[PDB]
Amino acid sequence: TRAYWHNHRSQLFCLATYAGLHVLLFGLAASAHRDLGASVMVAKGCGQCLNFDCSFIAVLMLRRCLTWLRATWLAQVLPLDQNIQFHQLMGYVVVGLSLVHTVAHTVNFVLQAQGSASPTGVALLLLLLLMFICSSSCIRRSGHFEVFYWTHLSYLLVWLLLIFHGPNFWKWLLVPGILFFLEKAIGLAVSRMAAVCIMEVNLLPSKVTHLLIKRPPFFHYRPGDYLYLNIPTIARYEWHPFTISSAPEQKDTIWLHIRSQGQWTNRLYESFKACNIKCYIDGPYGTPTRRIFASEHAVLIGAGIGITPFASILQSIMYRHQKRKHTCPSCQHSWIEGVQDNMKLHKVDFIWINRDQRSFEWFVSLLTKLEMDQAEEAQYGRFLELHMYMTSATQPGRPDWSKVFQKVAAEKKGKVQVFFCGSPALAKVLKGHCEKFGFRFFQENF
Amino acid sequence: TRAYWHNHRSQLFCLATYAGLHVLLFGLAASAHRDLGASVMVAKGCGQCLNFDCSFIAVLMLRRCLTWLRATWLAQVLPLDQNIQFHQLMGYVVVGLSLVHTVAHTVNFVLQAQGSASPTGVALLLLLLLMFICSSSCIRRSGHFEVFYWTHLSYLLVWLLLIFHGPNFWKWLLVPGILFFLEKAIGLAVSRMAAVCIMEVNLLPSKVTHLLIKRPPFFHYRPGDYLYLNIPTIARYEWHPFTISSAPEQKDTIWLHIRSQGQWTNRLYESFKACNIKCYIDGPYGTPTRRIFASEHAVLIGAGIGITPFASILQSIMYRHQKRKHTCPSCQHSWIEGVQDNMKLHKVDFIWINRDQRSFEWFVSLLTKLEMDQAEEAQYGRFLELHMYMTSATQPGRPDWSKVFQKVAAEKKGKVQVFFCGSPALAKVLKGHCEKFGFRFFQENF
Ligand SMILES: Cc1cc2nc3c(=O)[nH]c(=O)nc-3n(C[C@H](O)[C@H](O)[C@H](O)COP(=O)(O)OP(=O)(O)OC[C@H]3O[C@@H](n4cnc5c(N)ncnc54)[C@H](O)[C@@H]3O)c2cc1C
Ligand SMILES: Cc1cc2nc3c(=O)[nH]c(=O)nc-3n(C[C@H](O)[C@H](O)[C@H](O)COP(=O)(O)OP(=O)(O)OC[C@H]3O[C@@H](n4cnc5c(N)ncnc54)[C@H](O)[C@@H]3O)c2cc1C
Ligand SMILES: NC(=O)C1=CN([C@@H]2O[C@H](COP(=O)(O)OP(=O)(O)OC[C@H]3O[C@@H](n4cnc5c(N)ncnc54)[C@H](OP(=O)(O)O)[C@@H]3O)[C@@H](O)[C@H]2O)C=CC1
Ligand SMILES: NC(=O)C1=CN([C@@H]2O[C@H](COP(=O)(O)OP(=O)(O)OC[C@H]3O[C@@H](n4cnc5c(N)ncnc54)[C@H](OP(=O)(O)O)[C@@H]3O)[C@@H](O)[C@H]2O)C=CC1
Ligand code: HEB
Ligand code: HEB
Ligand code: HEB
Ligand code: HEB
Ligand SMILES: CCCCCCCCCCCC
Ligand SMILES: CCCCCCCCCCCC
Ligand SMILES: CCCCCCCCCC
Ligand SMILES: CCCCCCCCCC
Ligand SMILES: [Zn+2]
Repeated sequence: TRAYWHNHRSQLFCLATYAGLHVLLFGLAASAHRDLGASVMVAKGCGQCLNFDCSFIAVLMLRRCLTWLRATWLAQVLPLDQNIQFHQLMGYVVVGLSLVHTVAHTVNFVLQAQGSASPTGVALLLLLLLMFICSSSCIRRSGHFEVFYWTHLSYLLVWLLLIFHGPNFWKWLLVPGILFFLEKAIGLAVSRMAAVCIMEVNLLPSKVTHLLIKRPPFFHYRPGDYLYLNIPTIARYEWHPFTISSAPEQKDTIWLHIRSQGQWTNRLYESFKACNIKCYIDGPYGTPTRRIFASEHAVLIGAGIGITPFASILQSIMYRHQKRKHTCPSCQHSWIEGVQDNMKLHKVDFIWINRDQRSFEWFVSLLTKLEMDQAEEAQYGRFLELHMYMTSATQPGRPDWSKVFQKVAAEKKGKVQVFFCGSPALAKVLKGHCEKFGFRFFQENF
Repeated sequence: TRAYWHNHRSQLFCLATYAGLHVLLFGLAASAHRDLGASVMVAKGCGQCLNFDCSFIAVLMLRRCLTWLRATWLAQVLPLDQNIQFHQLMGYVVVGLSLVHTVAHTVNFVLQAQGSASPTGVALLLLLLLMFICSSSCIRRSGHFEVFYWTHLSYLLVWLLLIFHGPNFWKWLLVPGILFFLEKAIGLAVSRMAAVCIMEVNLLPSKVTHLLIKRPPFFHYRPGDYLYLNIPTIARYEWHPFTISSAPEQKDTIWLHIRSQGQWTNRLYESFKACNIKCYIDGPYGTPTRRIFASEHAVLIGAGIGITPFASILQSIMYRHQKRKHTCPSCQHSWIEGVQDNMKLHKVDFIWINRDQRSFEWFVSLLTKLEMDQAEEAQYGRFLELHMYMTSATQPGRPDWSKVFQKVAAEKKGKVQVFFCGSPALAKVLKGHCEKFGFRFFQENF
């Protein structure tokens, strides 16, 4: 009852700020035009609201500033993965407000009847109706990913008509417009792009495609970083982000596990289900993860489906762990040296809570790989523990965090340092169960 | 004749752009006021010039954007270490222009005689004369580092008076003013600062102080990064940058070799010459240096005095090299393993050209340390070669780059990859002598 409200404590606050700014502008422009009777008042209010929307709807779509903002506490508080579907909501309110604006001014013109404004307004109305119609989900559900882009590129014409349609619109558009164009000028053909080539595409079960793309000769990424994959064979101008699910110590390839959860990522699987093709990835982005390897007995916890970076992190952890098992050639002596300058872990736990393994079968097979690779060493010491709960049937059902944390605190391998990747409700439950045992809780953005 | 002009090909271009913008504004405001006779014309021209200067003189002093700009090709083209002494030049031209402005308007008032403008102008003139007098070099040459800061903080009053003195000045000040205040609001008490404490201060010969400051528990820097040291015992509000001269693999301390080349860095040596005191360093900044360790037979070259980061780079190189000499406990077998995931070098050359070893005696002793540490291994293989030329008397005299590069190309340890740290004249000579041998030349910013 309060956990559901706790997850959306930020989306609700952003929507409340939005509706509050709209009611503020509406009432403000309805007070300053009270003498005009009920038809220019509504129309001028909606005019101010349009001035705001048609201008900031573009500062939402800054996928160059979103990457930098998505690494910080600013991302910890307000959601930035919802920017596409907050932008769609700003588009829907632009359409509704412009409709009531047109209707208000039409009724006003009729009352006055009992060349910039009206003709440029008919032009704006036709353009916004075209963007509305040719920006629905049916345009991209069918394999028309280039009709959407072109017929939705008319926001330039919308802004152009809107400059010499609204007298004071340019003042609004100046800041978000210049920011949008400066970001479009920062990112060009080979700004950060790298024309990589798929070495192979496996089709894992339950509609998830595994892309082994060539690693560009100089590509350095921390474990847990993502990249904006682009495949002109699926969609020419779409750049979708995906977490790299391979440890950086893997020098030959870059893995990407792409789950069929949309209309592009689904088009990928549908096209390869019916390889060396073109791709243009865009850089590694992500939060620094040195807090995990410069730790002791890290307890990684992951809920839901945002645990693709935990695959990369666990693979890197086990790579660095196996990289400190030395064997002498002469006398075959096999010793283990100390924690050395990259990883300081003596133990690692990985607790994965989920509803099921619907799309995460590759994840379970990868964890099985790691557990079996290090399990033949488990007679003297265990380094990676894997708990995988399912909550819908591996120990079925939710954890009992009191018991789990008490067992973690039973054996002492150092200063336990919990890390979390999930919902803020479970984050509250975790910090509550965690401050009792003195574990240094964390929560990663990814 | 053309090398001297080649070094200053960017300072001369910046000064030419500056003088051109001034002559543009002067002539533009002298054309639009041609009817007013010779006294309001000059005064309004100088007014426009002041509007530009008094506004952008502050965008020069953005030591928060300068760190980000100093890592890129944008820093490769235009100089950013001259921002302090370009700012001083903007201050001198502000004073000269305001003097001729005052004189022009005084002669105009006299011609008209044969309450904002004039009184606020007397106030601006007195404030600018105070900043001019109490911002000379004599204020900080004596140990008055706090009189300078306070009596030079009156640029706030100068801007305040200038808003309601010039009608259109606020339009100019809006962008640099908001940028300056946003940068001052980004950096607060503990934004990136770390209240470190000096563990020790050695006084090396020839007026250079070696600060072994405690390494804050979580401080990660690449080899070759700098930090903005601050010592409230020398100067309370001054933040001078210094390159860290210790390899990151040194976990206990952070070294800083501070040469007495000014009035603060000199005050440091003079005060300690006549330890646990307060310091507040500000983060690691610098260009990525992975190109040196992910290389083969890197030929580092350093000219002049900007080779403090080469001390850190060489110490890190030799640390990582000695970190791959394994010895088995049982049979005492001592083997060397392969290039492993951090450093790929099989050889390193370090060619240091300078005029003399005036302040760089610590550097020569450090290179002697490294050469002697690895020289007892030189019977089977040499990893670090050290050439140190002096050009004023170690092989005295300039190198013969044809011979040096031919000797480098004689022995084949991989794909030679020259790196350079020096003047653009020597950079031209190097790229010329380097494209002949197919060495992949580089030039670092630091
Ligand atoms: C850092 C990061 C890493 C991700 N890694 C993966 C991964 O490895 N595998 C995976 O299957 N999914 C991953 N996603 C989520 C998502 O499935 C993909 O990022 C991709 O954007 C989906 O595109 P789509 O066309 O299939 O979605 P659509 O069908 O276009 O839309 C469906 C959903 O995807 C969202 N969406 C649409 N376009 C984008 C976009 N450009 N960026 C982000 N969200 C978008 C919509 O808001 C909606 O919620 C990741 C998301 C982020 C932020
Ligand atoms: C990245 C970097 C690393 C440096 N590392 C070292 C180092 O390890 N040892 C060393 O002796 N010097 C170093 N310097 C140069 C310089 O000596 C110091 O940075 C310091 O700023 C000098 O201050 P000062 O008060 O002695 O100079 P001043 O007496 O105030 O001025 C003399 C000269 O220093 C310049 N200067 C003044 N204040 C600054 C400032 N805040 N930042 C930069 N330049 C300034 C002036 O333009 C002038 O050319 C470095 C410079 C940079 C950019
Ligand atoms: N900034 C934001 O606003 C963010 C929002 N989210 C939220 O993520 C949610 C995703 O849905 P979902 O992933 O189901 O939410 P959860 O993250 O709560 O579900 C994740 C897993 O946690 C399990 N779980 C829930 N409560 C407990 C508990 N008390 N003890 C142990 N395990 C528990 C669930 O099992 P069961 O489902 O069986 O209870 C589920 O398998 C969205 O509602 C979204 O709002 C995600 C990231 C940040
Ligand atoms: N962005 C910019 O504008 C930058 C400017 N600089 C320039 O750095 C200069 C510093 O003075 P300085 O350091 O003396 O200039 P140099 O860097 O040219 O002097 C560095 C060393 O190189 C040696 N040297 C010069 N020419 C040759 C050559 N042809 N072959 C071999 N060795 C050579 C010099 O020896 P000798 O002195 O005995 O000839 C000197 O010891 C300043 O003039 C400044 O303009 C520095 C960085 C960037
Ligand atoms: C984009 C969306 C849109 C649309 C569709 C529209 C449509 C329209 N419209 Fe508009 N508008 C607008 C947006 C718009 N619009 C704006 C923004 C403005 C401004 C406001 C103010 O007031 O400010 C206007 C404004 C306006 C005005 C006022 C004038 C000026 O400029 O000042 C008028 C009259 C109008 C009309 C109109 C009409 C008739 C129409 C239909 C045809 N308009
Ligand atoms: C005028 C204004 C505007 C408007 C109204 C709109 C409206 C809209 N919209 Fe928009 N968009 C925009 C402007 C806009 N828009 C922009 C600017 C962008 C960006 C593009 C790029 O980035 O290039 C977008 C983008 C976008 C996107 C992205 C693409 C991808 O996928 O990646 C999407 C999905 C959208 C949707 C939408 C919708 C649904 C709507 C409703 C109709 N859009
Ligand atoms: C800061 C430096 C400075 C200074 C010192 C000055 C000083 C002066 N001044 Fe000055 N101004 C100025 C800066 C200045 N200034 C400016 C910036 C301006 C504006 C320009 C225009 O025209 O725009 C002026 C402006 C001005 C004017 C015009 C008016 C208006 O506002 O419009 C006048 C009359 C004056 C006067 C004067 C005088 C009498 C003096 C002495 C006492 N002037
Ligand atoms: C009004 C305007 C102005 C003016 C006129 C000036 C003028 C001047 N200036 Fe200044 N500055 C300034 C504004 C200014 N300024 C600023 C804003 C700054 C910054 C500060 C801080 O950062 O805090 C400076 C800063 C500054 C500095 C830095 C400090 C250190 O050391 O670190 C110096 C050195 C200077 C000098 C100068 C001179 C010499 C002059 C001539 C008088 N300058
Ligand atoms: C449908 C709910 C959408 C909620 C959007 C939250 C605010 C996103 C801000 C993104 C800023 C770039
Ligand atoms: C005395 C010569 C000064 C030359 C200044 C060059 C331009 C510096 C630009 C700094 C921009 C932040
Ligand atoms: C300006 C009017 C804003 C209305 C916002 C409504 C949001 C509904 C989210 C479901
Ligand atoms: C606006 C007048 C600018 C004059 C610049 C002079 C620069 C001299 C550098 C030595
Ligand atoms: Zn042995």
